[PDB]
Amino acid sequence: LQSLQTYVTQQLIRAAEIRASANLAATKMSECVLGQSKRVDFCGKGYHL
Amino acid sequence: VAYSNNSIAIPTNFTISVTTEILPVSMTKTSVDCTMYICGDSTECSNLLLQYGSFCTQLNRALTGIAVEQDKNTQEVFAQVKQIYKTPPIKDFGGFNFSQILPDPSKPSKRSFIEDLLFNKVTLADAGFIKQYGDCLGDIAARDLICAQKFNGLTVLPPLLTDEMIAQYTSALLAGTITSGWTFGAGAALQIPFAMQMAYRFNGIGVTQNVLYENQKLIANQFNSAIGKIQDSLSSTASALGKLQD
Amino acid sequence: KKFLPFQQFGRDIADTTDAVRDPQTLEILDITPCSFGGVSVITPGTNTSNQVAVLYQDVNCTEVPVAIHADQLTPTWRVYSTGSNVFQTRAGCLIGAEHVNNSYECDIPIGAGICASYQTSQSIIAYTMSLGAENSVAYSNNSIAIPTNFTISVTTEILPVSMTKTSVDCTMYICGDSTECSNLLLQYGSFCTQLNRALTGIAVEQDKNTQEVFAQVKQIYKTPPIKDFGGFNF
Amino acid sequence: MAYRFNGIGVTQNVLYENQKLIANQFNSAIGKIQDSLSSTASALGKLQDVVNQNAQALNTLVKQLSSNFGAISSVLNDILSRLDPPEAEVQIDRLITGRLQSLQTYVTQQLIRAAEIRASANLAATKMSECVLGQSKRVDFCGKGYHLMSFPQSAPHGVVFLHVTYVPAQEKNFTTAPAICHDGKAHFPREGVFVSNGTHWFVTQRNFYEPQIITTDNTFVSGNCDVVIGIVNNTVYDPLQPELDS
Amino acid sequence: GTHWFVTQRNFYEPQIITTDNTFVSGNCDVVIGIVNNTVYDPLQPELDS
Ligand SMILES: *[C@@H]1O[C@H](CO)[C@@H](O)[C@H](O)[C@H]1NC(C)=O
Ligand SMILES: *[C@@H]1O[C@H](CO)[C@@H](O)[C@H](O)[C@H]1NC(C)=O
Ligand SMILES: *[C@@H]1O[C@H](CO)[C@@H](O)[C@H](O)[C@H]1NC(C)=O
Ligand SMILES: *[C@@H]1O[C@H](CO)[C@@H](O)[C@H](O)[C@H]1NC(C)=O
Ligand SMILES: *[C@@H]1O[C@H](CO)[C@@H](O)[C@H](O)[C@H]1NC(C)=O
Ligand SMILES: *[C@@H]1O[C@H](CO)[C@@H](O)[C@H](O)[C@H]1NC(C)=O
Repeated sequence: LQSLQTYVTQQLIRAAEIRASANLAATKMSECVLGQSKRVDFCGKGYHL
Repeated sequence: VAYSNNSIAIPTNFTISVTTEILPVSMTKTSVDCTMYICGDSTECSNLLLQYGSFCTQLNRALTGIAVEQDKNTQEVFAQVKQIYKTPPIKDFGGFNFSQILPDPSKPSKRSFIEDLLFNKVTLADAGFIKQYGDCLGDIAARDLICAQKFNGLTVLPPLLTDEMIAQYTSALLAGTITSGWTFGAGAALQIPFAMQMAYRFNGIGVTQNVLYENQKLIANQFNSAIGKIQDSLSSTASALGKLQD
Repeated sequence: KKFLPFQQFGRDIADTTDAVRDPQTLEILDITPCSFGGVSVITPGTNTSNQVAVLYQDVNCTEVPVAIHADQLTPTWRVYSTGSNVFQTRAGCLIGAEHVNNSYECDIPIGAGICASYQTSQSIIAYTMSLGAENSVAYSNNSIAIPTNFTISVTTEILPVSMTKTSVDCTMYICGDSTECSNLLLQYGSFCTQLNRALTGIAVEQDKNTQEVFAQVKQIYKTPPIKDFGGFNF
Repeated sequence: MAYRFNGIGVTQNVLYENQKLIANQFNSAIGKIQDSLSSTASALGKLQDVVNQNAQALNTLVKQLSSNFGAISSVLNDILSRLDPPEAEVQIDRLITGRLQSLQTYVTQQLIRAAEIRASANLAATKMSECVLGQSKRVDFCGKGYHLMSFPQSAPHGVVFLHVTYVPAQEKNFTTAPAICHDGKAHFPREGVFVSNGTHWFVTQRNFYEPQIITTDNTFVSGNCDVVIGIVNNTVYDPLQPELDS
Repeated sequence: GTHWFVTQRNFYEPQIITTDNTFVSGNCDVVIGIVNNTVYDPLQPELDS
């Protein structure tokens, strides 16, 4: 039970990190793919097209 | 920097550059049978575990919530547009060549060449439980292979979205970006020549469109060279996909 | 497996026996457990209906009565282990679901593109999901499309801000009003201090979350008495 | 509203010529939102997870006291009234370890849930500081479509945003050219798109149809007209030429 | 070093300084580092009657 609890807690932390990464990826999709972003160094490096 | 109160530097040319960014989306959806993992159908062990309470139900609920959250992340990162746009049969986008990124109709899988390289790069060669669980699906020639609970109840759930529909969504996004620009994201798709889209995206960064209309051939050649360089770098032995491998 | 001579049994990484040798004929065997507990059920709401369909996870439809030993169970378990509406997919075996060739929006997700919904003679149907409406763009190198009208639309977005501020007394929850038990609790250290401090930090963070969201401005602006907004009605 | 229309590339004369239509469309959209919210829709489920998960975790915390964790009884007073401290302490510490481990598990899950709320609250504060306090050029951040304004509303354990967006409709096909060659010189549009109905050439803005006569005020000249791919020969009207009679 | 020109900030596109691409605001003495130069007027190269 201690081993399973450790595994579940580590999986929860990793899932939170994956959630943050997926939210960042969805934001990058919605900005750079569906339009042009004026934010510097958000979509690649330099002036984004 | 040669700084002064009356000196400025103005570029005389430019270089179109294509870079690669890799971001993780989802993880492996794993479900654990707590009672099976604790013991192998021992009724005395089950009776002793029932004295502890609702630990196994809580862990199963947490794992189910994790899997549902992974599916929600994939759906919210890929199903941005509900209109599945198709690529035009004739491709004359001002000399720009998108053959490396467009889907290939010559294969049952709708993945592109670059997508095929990405799929071939990431592998489960030296993995442990995941590769052993996936090998049971390649061992279907032998009957009576109950590999679902063979590893003490540790199961791997298949994703809600498979690779084919994800590739279809990416192809639809590429078609909407090429044919409609940024208009299809806000609302209904508006067809537009690719030169107009390049001109207005040049205008969005403070560059007049006559630069594009005078150097379109050079811009297309530089873009094709950058696409070829990206393809050659991805096809090389460099481990550029280490983020998903982690 | 080439069993060199007196090496008799085997085990995996988790020390469970996977190979064994018969002590009489000296033949070699392989071992695969057979319990199964991973069942899934797709059902609508009880306030709506009472029909129920069950998914058998990662097992073939031809091996259901052997893995679960259905013939030794109730006939209601038998009729849900063998029936007319039996379907096999990548996710596993579905019994009771009505497979159709149509495609709709996903209602109850199963896996590998399989979704179920309640359809009218009401029954639970199973179908492959539809990504969306099929669309094509009439692309050309000299043709453009310009909109002639527009529609103002209002969309609703909901985001959580705060969370219920809970506070737990560690000494009370472990054992109430017992001095002997409280004496034994001090032998475990400052575990109660850590839990009280962690929950206090959560409650402060919840108040910070409400403060940092709703107090972007520091002046309370009163609404004007007249509503002359050019036809806009707020 | 005229300035916010100017923020998405629409000229302010379009809003003033259709102010009554915009106000009627906005009031109908508010009533449609009000009628949809007043119905039996379950769109408030995002706030419902916070309430239900807290209620489930609190009930699981209470129900964990019923477990004996291998002791004689789950009641502390039963052990204290039946046993003596020379032999009661071997039964108490099993209940101590079981209940403390449940308290460790609950607080750990609360900390993970608090971090999830922290990410959502930071996103809500970012949306409030951008959509409400100004106009955002970012795509699909303040709702789907071209964002104009937003209205925040209070909610139990959350906030509700009412994004007012701009969605074009009633598309029409047109024939376009990148530039116009008039006297051997290429004329490019200053802001809009060169369009034609097949008989006459007009210039209109990108996000709305409003044809205008091609003049020197709305066009600029850059280089010869031999290097532009797809150029169309057409005349350019001079607003100064009829006034030269003196 | 010989003649003055006006160009955009991201590309070298020298042009003749006219009244269309410029505007007038204030006198010469307030601006620090002003340079005396002529400005072409496209209204009257020869446009007289
Ligand atoms: C399930 O049964 C089908 C047909 O009998 C067979 O082709 C397939 O390999 C079986 N799957 C497994 C995992 O045994
Ligand atoms: C045990 O006896 C059986 C029956 O005669 C025989 O077939 C088998 O070979 C014997 N095994 C050994 C190890 O002698
Ligand atoms: C429950 O069912 C009743 C009718 O039996 C219906 O009026 C009601 O709206 C239903 N509730 C929900 C939440 O669907
Ligand atoms: C569904 O498609 C299969 C072939 O994929 C066909 O055999 C079957 O008759 C179809 N059923 C219906 C109801 O169209
Ligand atoms: C557009 O493509 C067609 C081929 O379908 C070609 O004949 C025509 O010249 C092209 N026009 C321009 C302006 O590139
Ligand atoms: C610019 O710097 C030079 C070098 O120090 C100096 O001589 C000149 O006066 C400066 N210009 C102004 C306007 O101060």
